[PDB]
Amino acid sequence: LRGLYPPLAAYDSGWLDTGDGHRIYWELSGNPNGKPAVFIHGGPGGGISPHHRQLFDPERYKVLLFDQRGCGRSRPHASLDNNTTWHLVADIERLREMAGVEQWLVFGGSWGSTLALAYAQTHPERVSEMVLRGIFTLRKQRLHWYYQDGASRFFPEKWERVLSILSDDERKDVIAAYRQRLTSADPQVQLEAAKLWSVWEGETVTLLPSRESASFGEDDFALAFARIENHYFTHLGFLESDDQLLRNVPLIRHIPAVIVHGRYDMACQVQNAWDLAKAWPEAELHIVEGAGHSYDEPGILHQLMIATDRFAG
Ligand SMILES: CNCC(=O)c1nnc(C(C)(C)C)o1
Repeated sequence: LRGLYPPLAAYDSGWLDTGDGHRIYWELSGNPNGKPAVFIHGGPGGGISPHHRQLFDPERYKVLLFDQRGCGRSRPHASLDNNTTWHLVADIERLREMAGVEQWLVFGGSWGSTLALAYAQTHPERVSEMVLRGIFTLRKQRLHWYYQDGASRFFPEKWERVLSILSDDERKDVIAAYRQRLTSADPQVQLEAAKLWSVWEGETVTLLPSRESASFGEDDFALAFARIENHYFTHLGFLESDDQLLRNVPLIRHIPAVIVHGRYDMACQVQNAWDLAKAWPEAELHIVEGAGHSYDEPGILHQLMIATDRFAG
């Protein structure tokens, strides 16, 4: 099974001012002359990690990675002002011009696949190929499954904790209920809800439980992760339609793509990958048996490495 390339430092980085109150962190890694690529992290509000650099051949790829508005090293931290899908799409173009790339490969998993599609459908001309994982299209059915009733039936003992702070009436709409707490004037109230919401996801993203899931509880990370995720979901990803992303696939069918999705991905159901593949015949679909949601699930990682090497030779 293929694994990550060895660790390496970014050869350059900085902060880009959006002009509307955001200074977003970015970093360039790999080969300054290599094939251009951009990494879209998940969440939203997930942030990048040094390991994401190791997802591409160090000598064949010029990888630009960045923290989306409000998370990671991007300032202001946990900010919900001017934080929408369309601003992020704008930011990607901005970052593209700066790095001086004419066209690049878009790599994105989970929310990253969502923003990748929105971006690709908005600027088809700028995408050479796409490597998508754990498809998430933001349909209400997708949000209901993960935050109202669905995954809850596979992890009832964990879902009981998420509901613990809610009154019986609030339980009918968990997203809305958490939205109030996450936007409370009391930071202690915000953090309590933020931790619960983040750990729920941290513990259901892998096939088997891992200690790693506890890092989703760190105050600063949890706070921005929850606020931003909940923000985007509260507004249905800022899409015109429930199925806008599937409805506009015609605009990118001509683009080479690979779709990797764990059979037992509990955050995003395989159904999403199947629906996408049905509308996108050209795309190469890979349903990884025995795998969960996370990019580092042995079987999912294997297909991603093979996918990136393939597009680079
Ligand atoms: C509903 N939130 C799922 C999501 O977009 C997400 N959370 N973590 C990830 C990565 C696997 C990309 C780290 O994606």
